[PDB]
Amino acid sequence: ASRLYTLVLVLQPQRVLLGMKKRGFGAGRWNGFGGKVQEGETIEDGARRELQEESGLTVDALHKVGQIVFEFVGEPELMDVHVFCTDSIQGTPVESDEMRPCWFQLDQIPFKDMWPDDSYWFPLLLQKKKFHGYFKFQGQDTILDYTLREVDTV
Ligand SMILES: CCNC(=O)c1cc2c(-c3cccc(Cl)c3)ccnc2[nH]1
Repeated sequence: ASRLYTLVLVLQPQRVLLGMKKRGFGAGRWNGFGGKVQEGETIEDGARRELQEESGLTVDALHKVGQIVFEFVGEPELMDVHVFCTDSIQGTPVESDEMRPCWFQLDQIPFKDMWPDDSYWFPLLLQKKKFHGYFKFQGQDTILDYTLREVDTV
């Protein structure tokens, strides 16, 4: 039993756009743009919607780069996160109710203020490798189990 989510990373040649999450789950960490896929939209549609809702930005194209499954101990629903990349943004990022956007240099990624699983998979994305990951968390700080591999098809 799993719930569909999207995550979009805006990755340009020498920088990445992250947003400080201002409220809800994982508030106080720098995240990519995403959320729950709704009834009546495709996964990709949901990714675009979340990006626009959270940052103002629209894009030409999204590229599938990964899938991560998250289990949180004591929560019934697994999270099935479809991860996308883009380097064809249209607009300037702006702050929303949910996210405060900021550009980071690729050697200045704020890992200490990110989800701890990010240290494992985010480098694969920077290296342009497609991946499947699974992370079992106890609360929001502790990884109990994980798997991570590269794949040919996301
Ligand atoms: C490189 C930036 N990484 C992330 O943006 C990132 C997000 C998450 C989430 C998460 C929680 C709620 C909704 C969604 Cl879509 C994801 C859970 C664990 N690790 C994460 N990492």
